[PDB]
Amino acid sequence: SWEVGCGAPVPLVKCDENSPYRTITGDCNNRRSPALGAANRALARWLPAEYEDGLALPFGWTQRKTRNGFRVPLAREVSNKIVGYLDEEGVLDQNRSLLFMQWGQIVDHDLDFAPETELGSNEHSKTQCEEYCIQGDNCFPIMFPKNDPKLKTQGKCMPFFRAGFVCPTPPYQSLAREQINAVTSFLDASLVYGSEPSLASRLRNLSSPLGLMAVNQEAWDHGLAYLPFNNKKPSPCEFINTTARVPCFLAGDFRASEQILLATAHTLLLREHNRLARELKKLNPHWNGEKLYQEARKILGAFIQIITFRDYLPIVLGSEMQKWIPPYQGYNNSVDPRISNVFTFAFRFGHMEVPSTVSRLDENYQPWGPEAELPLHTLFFNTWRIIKDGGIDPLVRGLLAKKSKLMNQDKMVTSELRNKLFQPTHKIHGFDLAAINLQRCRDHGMPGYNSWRGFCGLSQPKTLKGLQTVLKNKILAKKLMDLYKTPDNIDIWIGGNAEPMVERGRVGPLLACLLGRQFQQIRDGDRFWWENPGVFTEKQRDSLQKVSFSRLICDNTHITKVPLHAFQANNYPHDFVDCSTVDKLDLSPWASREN
Ligand code: HEM
Ligand SMILES: *[C@@H]1O[C@H](CO)[C@@H](O[C@@H]2O[C@H](CO)[C@@H](O)[C@H](O)[C@H]2NC(C)=O)[C@H](O)[C@H]1NC(C)=O
Ligand SMILES: *[C@@H]1O[C@H](CO)[C@@H](O)[C@H](O)[C@H]1NC(C)=O
Ligand SMILES: *[C@@H]1O[C@H](CO)[C@@H](O)[C@H](O)[C@H]1NC(C)=O
Ligand SMILES: *[C@@H]1O[C@H](CO)[C@@H](O)[C@H](O)[C@H]1NC(C)=O
Ligand SMILES: *[O-]N=O
Ligand SMILES: O=N[O-]
Ligand SMILES: [Ca+2]
Repeated sequence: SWEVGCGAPVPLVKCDENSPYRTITGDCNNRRSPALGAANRALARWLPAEYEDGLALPFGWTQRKTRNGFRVPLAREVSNKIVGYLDEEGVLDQNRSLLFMQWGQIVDHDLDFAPETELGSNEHSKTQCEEYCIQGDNCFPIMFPKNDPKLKTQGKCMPFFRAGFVCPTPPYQSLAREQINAVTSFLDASLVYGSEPSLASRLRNLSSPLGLMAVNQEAWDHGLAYLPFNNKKPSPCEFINTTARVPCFLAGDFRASEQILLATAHTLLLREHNRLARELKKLNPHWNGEKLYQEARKILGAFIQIITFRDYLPIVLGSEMQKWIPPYQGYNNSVDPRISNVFTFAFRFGHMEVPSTVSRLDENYQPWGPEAELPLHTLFFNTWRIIKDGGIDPLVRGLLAKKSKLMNQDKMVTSELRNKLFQPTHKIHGFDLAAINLQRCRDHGMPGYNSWRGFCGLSQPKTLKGLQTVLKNKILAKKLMDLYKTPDNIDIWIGGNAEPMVERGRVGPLLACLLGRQFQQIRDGDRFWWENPGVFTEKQRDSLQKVSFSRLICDNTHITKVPLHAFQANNYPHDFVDCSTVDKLDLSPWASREN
């Protein structure tokens, strides 16, 4: 018995049950519950929220309020003692390319975004948080521990603002606070096309009727398209180099320019849409723009689905894949396709896969110029290195030929993210993504590690020795007990990521369970899943079965040598074959028989 429809923010229910295409918002996918999976709704709760006061205050908020009898440790202290390391030697994943990391980020961005509240809308309250390190309302600063090096150079805290939540935004909502997912839960290329109508429209080229996405008019990549710039200010991408004055890209997702390899991946995706729109016009010149946009959008969405479920998930989940994501059996309208709050933390395992450097490689997969290799932190919000320093081709080559970082219980997150992160409006390369993650799962009222172990049918260690056995690591176990004092209090992000990885995968048991279930649900509860009877023709699906990340690159760059299995660790020229030996996507089956 509780409020059973607090859905005032955004009440669109404007459904056509005939339509053969997805809405932009995700609405109308589920017929019986048309808002399921739609953007701008609460994240699903797989377990009840756990706040210090039952309703909204994070654990950690009030000094003298314990969690199960013990103070929760500072996020930055956990970062410093557990998550950090010095030596990047030996940290690379000998069987995952850098594309493996990058595809994770892409998928993540398609599925979830819980942006900071906008209550620092015309308030020095946003600057006062930064300035004076003063907790209150949505300002929840990450305070430095006593012996932190950053205390000496950066003041008392790192700023942090609580995530947006449904119902009111300035006051509270009755029942526990529920954070918003601002993008569509469906794996639907929302990161290319947008999750809101206005953005979706702004991204389109409605000046010609070719059903194209807008492209950059100020720059081109050896005649290939770039994303439009976002001509609004202040621009983080301008801030990081005011000489170059190259703004951020405008994509279907706000976060597209956070790092140069994300921007790169967005760039491939846009080009594929345009290329598909132009093929379809040839095969159907009687098709108008809307029809061309929608049909291209639908192919791209399928492409992302296939890559993710056929190529990516099996080498994340490994032995657990088959357990959580059995072969498809059609749409089930009883499944909840909403992204869970916990999943938005579980999928941050990617953070331990980001290595300290990025390379540009030439057409011989050799170093491109004299600074071919660059530190990751110089590449946050960096578009000028694309526009003015070789286009995406050198970066796409590095994605193929360089390696992801390997999760390591002793080497968890690179200092390029731990210590050198840049965030818009904060001016310095001085933040800590690990700390942010821990603060965020308190912000989101996350149950602790054992609650999730319980949920997944796994043991719940209560002692040091129990923790040691589960983590198979005495020293890590001991550091966690010293900080958290009971495994019940371990933040899920760090707890999940601390578990040794499953056979053939890159996450442990708990994360495999949380991730696997989520991915099962977004497949099974999606009316427009690519393999659902009805969505594509049988001839179309035989065509779509052939897609590969290799063909995506071949079709949309000037690269001509590629691996067959782009997520594996590949070395040139041994594991690189010519683009010609690579299957294409035959759009023959999209010819209509109208005459
Ligand atoms: C250099 C690479 C990357 C950077 C710079 C980066 C940065 C960030 C930042 C700043 C946030 C917001 C944190 C917060 O305020 O709570 C975030 C969230 C997130 N990241 Fe990463 N990240 C990277 C790679 C990845 C990868 C590889 C994955 C997954 C495979 C991933 C998954 C996520 C997810 C799920 C979130 C939560 C999104 C949401 O629901 O709000 N990221 N990341
Ligand atoms: C800001 O961007 C400018 C211009 O893109 C950078 O300058 C160029 O740097 C290259 C090497 O990458 C030199 O070969 C050129 O001579 C420079 N050209 C110009 C326009 O001066 C500059 O290094 C960047 N600064 C920072 C701090 O990132
Ligand atoms: C490398 O990775 C793939 C996918 O996990 C696997 O099939 C292959 O056998 C692996 N090679 C070795 C020897 O680890
Ligand atoms: C839209 O398409 C027309 C015709 O191809 C092209 O000339 C124009 O530059 C495009 N506009 C944008 C901003 O993408
Ligand atoms: C659909 O999902 C529900 C709940 O997840 C499950 O109980 C039911 O068996 C499924 N229905 C079909 C047709 O498989
Ligand atoms: O211009 N915004 O990322
Ligand atoms: O991924 N950027 O917040
Ligand atoms: Ca989506």
